[PDB]
Amino acid sequence: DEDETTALVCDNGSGLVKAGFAGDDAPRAVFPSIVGRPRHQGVMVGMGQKDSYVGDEAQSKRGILTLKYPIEHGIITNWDDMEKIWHHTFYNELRVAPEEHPTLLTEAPLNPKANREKMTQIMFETFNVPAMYVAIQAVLSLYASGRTTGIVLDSGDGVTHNVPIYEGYALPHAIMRLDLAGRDLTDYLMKILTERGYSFVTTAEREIVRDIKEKLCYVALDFENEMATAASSSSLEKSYELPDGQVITIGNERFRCPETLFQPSFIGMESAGIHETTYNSIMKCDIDIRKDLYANNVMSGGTTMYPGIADRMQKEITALAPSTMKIKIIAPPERKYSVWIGGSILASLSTFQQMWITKQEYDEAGPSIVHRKCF
Amino acid sequence: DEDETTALVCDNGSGLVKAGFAGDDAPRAVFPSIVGRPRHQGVMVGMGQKDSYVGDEAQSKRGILTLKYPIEHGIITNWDDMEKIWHHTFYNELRVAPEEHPTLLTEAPLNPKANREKMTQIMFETFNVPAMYVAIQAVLSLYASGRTTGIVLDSGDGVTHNVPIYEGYALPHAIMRLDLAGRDLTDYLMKILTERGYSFVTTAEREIVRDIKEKLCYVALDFENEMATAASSSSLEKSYELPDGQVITIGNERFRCPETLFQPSFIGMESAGIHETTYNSIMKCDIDIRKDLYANNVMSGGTTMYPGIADRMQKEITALAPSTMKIKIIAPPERKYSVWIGGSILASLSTFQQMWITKQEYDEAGPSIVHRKCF
Amino acid sequence: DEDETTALVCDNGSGLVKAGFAGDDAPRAVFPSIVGRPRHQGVMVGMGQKDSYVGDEAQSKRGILTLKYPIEHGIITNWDDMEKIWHHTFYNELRVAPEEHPTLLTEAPLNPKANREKMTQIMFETFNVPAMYVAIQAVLSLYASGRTTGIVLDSGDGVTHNVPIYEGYALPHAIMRLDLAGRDLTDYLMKILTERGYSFVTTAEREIVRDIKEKLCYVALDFENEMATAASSSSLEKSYELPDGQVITIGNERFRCPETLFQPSFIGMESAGIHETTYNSIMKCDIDIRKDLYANNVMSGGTTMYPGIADRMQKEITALAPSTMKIKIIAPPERKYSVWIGGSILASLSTFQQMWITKQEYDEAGPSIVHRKCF
Ligand SMILES: Nc1ncnc2c1ncn2[C@@H]1O[C@H](COP(=O)(O)OP(=O)(O)O)[C@@H](O)[C@H]1O
Ligand SMILES: Nc1ncnc2c1ncn2[C@@H]1O[C@H](COP(=O)(O)OP(=O)(O)O)[C@@H](O)[C@H]1O
Ligand SMILES: Nc1ncnc2c1ncn2[C@@H]1O[C@H](COP(=O)(O)OP(=O)(O)O)[C@@H](O)[C@H]1O
Ligand SMILES: [Mg+2]
Ligand SMILES: [Mg+2]
Ligand SMILES: [Mg+2]
Ligand SMILES: [Mg+2]
Ligand SMILES: [Mg+2]
Ligand SMILES: [Mg+2]
Ligand SMILES: [Mg+2]
Ligand SMILES: [Mg+2]
Ligand SMILES: [Mg+2]
Ligand SMILES: [Mg+2]
Ligand SMILES: [Mg+2]
Ligand SMILES: [Mg+2]
Ligand SMILES: [Mg+2]
Ligand SMILES: [Mg+2]
Ligand SMILES: [Mg+2]
Ligand SMILES: [Mg+2]
Ligand SMILES: [Mg+2]
Repeated sequence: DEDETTALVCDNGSGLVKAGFAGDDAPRAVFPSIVGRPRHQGVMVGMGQKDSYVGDEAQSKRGILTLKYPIEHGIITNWDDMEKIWHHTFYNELRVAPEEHPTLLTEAPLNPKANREKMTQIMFETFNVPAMYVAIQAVLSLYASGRTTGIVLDSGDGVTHNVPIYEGYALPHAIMRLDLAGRDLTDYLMKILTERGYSFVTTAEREIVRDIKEKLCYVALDFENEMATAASSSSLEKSYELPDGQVITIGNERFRCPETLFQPSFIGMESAGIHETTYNSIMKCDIDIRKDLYANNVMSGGTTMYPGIADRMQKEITALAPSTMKIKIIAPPERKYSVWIGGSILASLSTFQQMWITKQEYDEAGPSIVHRKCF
Repeated sequence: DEDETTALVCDNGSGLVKAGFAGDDAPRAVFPSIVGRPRHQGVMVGMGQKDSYVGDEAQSKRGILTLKYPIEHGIITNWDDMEKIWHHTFYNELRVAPEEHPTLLTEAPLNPKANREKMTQIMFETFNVPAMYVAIQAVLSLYASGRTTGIVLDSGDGVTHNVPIYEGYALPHAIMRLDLAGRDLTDYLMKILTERGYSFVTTAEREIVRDIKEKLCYVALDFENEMATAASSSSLEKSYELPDGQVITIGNERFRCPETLFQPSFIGMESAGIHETTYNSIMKCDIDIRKDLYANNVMSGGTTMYPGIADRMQKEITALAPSTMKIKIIAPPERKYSVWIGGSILASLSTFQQMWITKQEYDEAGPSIVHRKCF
Repeated sequence: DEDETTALVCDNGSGLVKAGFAGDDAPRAVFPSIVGRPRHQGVMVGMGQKDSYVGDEAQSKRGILTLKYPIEHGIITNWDDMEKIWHHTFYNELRVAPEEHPTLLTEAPLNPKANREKMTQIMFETFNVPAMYVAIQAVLSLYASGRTTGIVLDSGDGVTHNVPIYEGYALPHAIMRLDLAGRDLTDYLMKILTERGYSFVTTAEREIVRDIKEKLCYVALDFENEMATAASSSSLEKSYELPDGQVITIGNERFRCPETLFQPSFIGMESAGIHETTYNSIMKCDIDIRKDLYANNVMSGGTTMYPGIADRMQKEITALAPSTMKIKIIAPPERKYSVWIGGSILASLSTFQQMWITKQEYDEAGPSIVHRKCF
C-alpha cells in the first residue's frame, strides 16, 4: 500500500472505468465497461474449457463472448454487470478490498433522490465499506485545474455538462445537460462510414470505428463552404490502410462527428445543440457572475480533446452574445483525466476525512444519510 | 358562417393559442404555437419533397423539423412566427378572413404604450381589418364565471395574474404578476426527471415531459414531512410504463411542481411566490373592498386545474392573515377556457359594436387610436 | 483610530444603511440593508458548505439566499434583521465597538413616544453603550449646508420631509411628511416596465430595475403634451443594451417616475403629492417667517438628485402662490449625503459632549432618559 491517505477513488464514466487511490495525475486502474457471457457448446467446448472475460483482456479475446456494456448515458440501467465490474475495480487491478478501507465516488453536479440513496446502499451491500463519501466531478475538475471560478465543459463517452461554478460553489439553478458526447456520435459514424462502403461487419471488421474517429478529427472552421471545394478538389479525405487493406477514404467524419456536437441537425434533430446551452445556462445564471462566467470558459475530459474547438468556442459563443458582454475561453488539453485527478487529489486530505460517513450512521438512519452529508 | 355576430375572437397565450367566433364555450381553434424550419437536404430529399408544418401536424410529424415557438412569457418576443401563426389562426382552421369582417383580441389587465400601438398597427398591416378592439382577460374571465365582483387568479402557460375586480372594475394601482405557470414549471420537471434517470433525450423520448406532470400532479397538504415517510415507504411514487417501457417511478413531481408555484424555493429562488402576492395585492387596495376581495377569491387558466389546490389556497392565504379578516375560497374548475369563453360571449352583443375602431378613424390619428378607445 | 472626538454616527435610512465616525464628508460605512436565510439542502449541500450573507457580499452573491429588508417606510418594522445589520455596521466595517465608546443616532424632526423610548433600550441592551445621543437630520443637514434659516426638502429611499428650520429652530407645528421617494417609485417602475416587456423575472433579470431609473430620470417640463409627440416621433425613448442585449426602450420612465412624485396620479391616487406639501407647511406656520421660509427652499437626499427638479420647483410651488409672496429655490447637488454629513461633523464638538446620556442616568431613569434630554 501507498503512504498517501487511505481512500479508494472510483470515477464512474461511460467509456473507461477509472479508479485509483489518493494523490495522482493519471489513472491507476483503466478498463472499458464489459463482462461477456460465452455461449457456444460445440466449438467453445471443442476448443477451450476456461473463462468469461472482463475489461482489459476482453478487448483481446472477444469473438467467443456476448459483449454488452451495463452503464449507458448516466445512471446505471442494470447495475448487475456494474457489480462484477466493481468487483473487478477492487479485487485485482488495484487489488485492495473496500472492506477495511475508506472509499470515495464521483458524481454529476447534483444527483437525485432514490437511485442515489441506492448508490449509498450498494456500497454497503456487496462491498461492505466502513466509510464512504461521494463528490462532484465539476467542482473537483475545477480544483484539479487549480481554480476558484470556472465553467467546466465536461463531455465523455455519453454526456456533456455545463456547470457554472464560482469560488468553489456551483450555482443552484443554471442546469443543463447535453447527452451528446460519445455514442450517438461514434455509432452514427459507424452508421455512415459503413454506408460509404464496407461492412465493418461481424467477426473481423467492427472496432476500427473506435480507432478511426479519434485520429481523424479536427473541428472545421465552417461546413458546407468546405464541402463544396471538397467534392471538386481532393484534400482532407485521406486514403488510409486498415488491418484488412482496401483504399479507405475517411474525410468528413473528421469535422462532421463533432459538428454534430455543435448542431445535431446533421444526423437530423429538431432539438438543440452545445453552442446555445453554454450561453443559455449563463443567461439563466446570476447577473453579476454572468460577467466572469463568460470570462472563465473551461473544459474537461474525453470528447473535448479534439484539435479545432478553441477556434469553435471563440467563434460561436460570441456569435450569440451581446455587443456589451465578453467571453474568455481557456485552453488546457491536459484535461482528459481531470475528474479522476480531482477525485484523487481531494481524497488525500485531513479536512475531507471527518466528512466521511461512518457505517454506524448508516445502520442508524438508512441510505438517506447521504442527503444530509456530502457537500 | 354562424348566425351569431360577425366578430372573430383570439385569445393569445404562450402555450396553445385559442380562437373562434361569438357565443361558444370550448375553443373553435386550438393548436400549440409552432412553425419550425425544415433543415436537411439529403435525407429530407431522399424520402419526401413537401412541407414545413404549422401547429397541428407539428404535433404529429416533427423529428424532421427545427422546433422553436415564438410566444414566451407575455409580450411577443418575435412576431414573425406569430404572423404566420395568425395566418393559420385565421386562414385555414376557422377559415373566415379578417378582410370584410370585425375582429377582437384578449390581453392582460392593463397594457403598455408602444408594444400595444404596433399590435393595433400589425393587425391593420398584415391582416387589414375594417373593425377591431381588445379586452382584458381578468374581467371577461370574471363575467364568464358569472360574477360582477371577483379577485381572479389566472394561471396558464407562463404567467399568473392575481387580479382584483369589484363591480366590473379592477383596481387602478395594485398590480403584480407571478411569471410562473407553465414552463419553469414543466421544464424544471424536465431537468430533474432527467436526472432521476433516462435521458428523455433525442429523437424518441422528449414530450412525455408534457404528458406526465398533467396526470401526476396534485397539490399536497405539507412538504418535507411527506418527504420523510416517502423515503422510508413506497406509496405515492407509482411505477408506470411509457412508450418504451422501463420502470419509471414518478414521485415527488406530483406535489413538488405545484409547491414551486407557491414557494419557488423548490427549484431555489430568493425571492417571491404566490401565497404572498394573492394577499399583497389586496393589502395594497381600498379598505372598504379589502373586505369583499378576500371574500371573493376566484380562479382561471390551465395550471389552475390541479387536485388539492383549494386545500393549498384555504390553508395559505389565511395562514398569513390576521385573526380578524376572512378568506372565502371559491371553487369553479370549469375554468380552463374562461379567458377565451367571455370574449366569445361578449362578441355577440349590441353594446360592444359601437366601441369598434373603424379603419377610417385609425388612418386619421395613428396607432394610439386604442389609448382613448379600449374600455 | 482617528484623533477626532470618540463618537459613532449611524445615519439610518431605508435604502442603504450608512455610518462612520466624525469630521468627514462621504460615507465611512455604506451597505444595503439585507441579511437573508439560505434555504436548500441537496444543491446548496452539493455546491459549498459555509455562509449566509450580509449587505456587501450579499450585493455580490445572492441567488442562493432568502432576501428581505427590515426597515421600510420610516421606523423599522421588525428590529431583528436591523439588529444583525447594526452588528455588521459596527463590528467589521468600522470594526470598532460601542462597548468602550460613545454612540450617536439620526432621526426625523421630532419623533413619537414609545418605540423611540425603545430606541433608548436596544443600543443599551445588546450593544451596551456607556454614553449615547440622537439628533435631528433636517437641522443637521441645514448646518451642514452652513446655514441658519431654511426649509429643507428631504427625499431618500422611501420618504421625504418638508421642514422649516429658522436660526436653528424647527417650527413645532408646521408638519407634513411625504412617503414617496424610493420604493413605490422604483417598483411601480418595475411593474410598468414589466408590462412593457420582459419579465424582470427570476434568477438573472431583476436589479436592472434599480439601475435604470437613476441614469435615465430627468424631471421634465410637462407631461402629456410631451407624451403627444412622443408617440408620433421617436425622440426621448432610448434603445440601449443590458447584460442580455435585446432592444429595450426606456422612455416615459425618465420623466414619469419623477412626475408621479409631484403628482401621484400616474399610477393612480386620490390624495395629494409634493408641491402643495412644500407650499402648505409654510402656509400653516408663523406669518412673519413665511417670508423667509418661501425664500429659503433647499434640498437633500438621494432622490433629490434628478436633473430638471429645480425648474420643477420654480414652476409648481409658485403655481400655487399669490402675486405678493415670493420663492427663491436654492440649488446644491452636493446633497446626497447631507444628513450623515450633519452628524459626522457635529459629533466632533466639545459643546455636544455634555449633552450625552451616560448609561448611569439611563439605569436611574429607565427608557425615559431621552424624553427630557434630547434637543
Ligand atoms: N483524443 C481524443 N480525441 C477524440 N475523442 C476522444 C479523445 N480522447 C477521448 N475521446 C473520447 O472521449 C470518450 C471518453 O471520455 P471519458 O471522459 O473518459 O468518458 P468517461 O469519463 O465518461 O469514461 C470516448 O468516446 C472517446 O472517443
Ligand atoms: N388537467 C390539467 N392539469 C394540470 N395542468 C393543466 C391541465 N390542463 C391544462 N394544464 C396546463 O395549463 C397550461 C396552459 O393553460 P392556458 O391557460 O390555456 O395557457 P394559455 O392561455 O396561456 O394558453 C399548460 O402549461 C398545461 O400544462
Ligand atoms: N443619482 C441619483 N439619481 C436619482 N436618484 C438617486 C440617485 N442616487 C440615489 N438615488 C435614490 O435615492 C434613494 C436613496 O437615498 P438616501 O438619501 O441615501 O436614502 P436613505 O438615507 O433613506 O438611505 C434611492 O431611492 C435611490 O434610487
Ligand atoms: Mg467522466
Ligand atoms: Mg454553421
Ligand atoms: Mg437544429
Ligand atoms: Mg429565461
Ligand atoms: Mg446580482
Ligand atoms: Mg464526521
Ligand atoms: Mg390565457
Ligand atoms: Mg410550507
Ligand atoms: Mg423563498
Ligand atoms: Mg404597502
Ligand atoms: Mg375606502
Ligand atoms: Mg363607435
Ligand atoms: Mg436619510
Ligand atoms: Mg401638470
Ligand atoms: Mg391627484
Ligand atoms: Mg409673527
Ligand atoms: Mg451631561
